[PDB]
Amino acid sequence: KEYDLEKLVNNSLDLLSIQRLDGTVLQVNPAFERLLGWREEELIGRNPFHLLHPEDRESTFQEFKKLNQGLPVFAFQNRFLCSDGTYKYFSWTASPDLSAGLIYVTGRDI
Amino acid sequence: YDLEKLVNNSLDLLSIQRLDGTVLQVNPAFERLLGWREEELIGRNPFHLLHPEDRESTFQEFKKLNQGLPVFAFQNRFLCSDGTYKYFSWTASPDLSAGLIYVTGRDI
Repeated sequence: KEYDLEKLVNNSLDLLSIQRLDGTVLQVNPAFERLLGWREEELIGRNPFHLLHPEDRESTFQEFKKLNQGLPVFAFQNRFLCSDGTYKYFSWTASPDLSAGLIYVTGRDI
Repeated sequence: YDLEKLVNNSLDLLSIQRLDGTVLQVNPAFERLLGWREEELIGRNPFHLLHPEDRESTFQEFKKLNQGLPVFAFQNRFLCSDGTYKYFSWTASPDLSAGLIYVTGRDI
């Protein structure tokens, strides 16, 4: 089963990610490399808020508080730094799992 | 599993089909975007919901999948439960050995 689901997630053009409640990235699909230019290994195991545009920090952290309170987030927009040194806009939809301590993230470039 | 929770909580359409088109698995996003319940899609070919003008192009893509070639950001219209056609962008990866196609979709 886990093989099939892996092929499903990895063949999405949209960003699919699993984070911890504190922000630590556990999983990313190849779409991140395609859209942001960063390799998987450079993102996994670390918090991504350092690629977050300074102006978008306050709003993004407020959304992360909501996730930590067990509220979903729909079509939230912020900017992430890409490997070419430019900021690109993304629309995020995030679903929290408090028992597992995870957040399930879907992202679209805009 | 964790990946299952990712698939089932995703805004994107995620589906597994057979090479002949028969739908084996569908995530809740299909119900959300197309209005159809899982039970009424599983086990069935979805080309019925395919807009007539998009049939020829979609079947050409399915031939490519059957030749083992992936398909990226292919756009067609599917009929929804409210009786309207909605636009989708599909990305499909074939697995000839398993006899499956991994389909990922986004509403346009």
